[PDB]
Amino acid sequence: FEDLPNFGHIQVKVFNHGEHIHH
Repeated sequence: FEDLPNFGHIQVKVFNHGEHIHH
């Protein structure tokens, strides 16, 4: 990424953390 905010990282990573449900 370029420069995302604090919660901007979190709202994408939640998806990567899942990859089952919460895909």
